[PDB]
Amino acid sequence: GPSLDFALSLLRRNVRQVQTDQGHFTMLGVRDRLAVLPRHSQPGKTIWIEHKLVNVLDAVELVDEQGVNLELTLITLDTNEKFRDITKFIPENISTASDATLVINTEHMPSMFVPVGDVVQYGFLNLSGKPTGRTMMYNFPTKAGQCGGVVTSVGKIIGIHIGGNGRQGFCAGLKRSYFAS
Ligand SMILES: C=CC(=O)N(C)Cc1nc(C(F)(F)F)cs1
Repeated sequence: GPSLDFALSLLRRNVRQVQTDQGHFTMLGVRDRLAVLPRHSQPGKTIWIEHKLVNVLDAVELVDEQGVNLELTLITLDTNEKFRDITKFIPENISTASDATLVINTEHMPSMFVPVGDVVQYGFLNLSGKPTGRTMMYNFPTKAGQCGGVVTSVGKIIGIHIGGNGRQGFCAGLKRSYFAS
């Protein structure tokens, strides 16, 4: 319905398949040449995007005001093309949701929509040994959720999927200010 309408349009214009030395990832293009990945993707000076070799001009691993990992990396891409600006769909404060859909798009798992349901505040999480902040939690029963993914609800882009415990999945929450200016 309306939730999936928004998720499909987001896929089309803003969710891309990428590959780093660490594997296959879902990338969210945010605006202009700015995109976001889960930190574990560890982008290098070049990245493969939809089968094309692209230079990474800048990469920033985001931390909070204590320097605690947020498990998000912002990259600026060496390209002329511009992503549709979706920042107005990213809430000012990290937001929970009902009836959320996780959008995964990699070469090996293309255009995959997973109903996850309720997305609940969780906060501090030790993610494979790395203390992490600002997480949310949802049902996601896989041990292979290591490719990122965009958490969406009706008209809102709320998180980047970062990992899980085989029963629940966890996202880094998105706030508009991470992408400002
Ligand atoms: C790293 C991509 C990812 O997230 N993987 C492989 C876990 C998932 N598996 C499914 C399936 F095929 F069981 F439905 C949906 S997401």
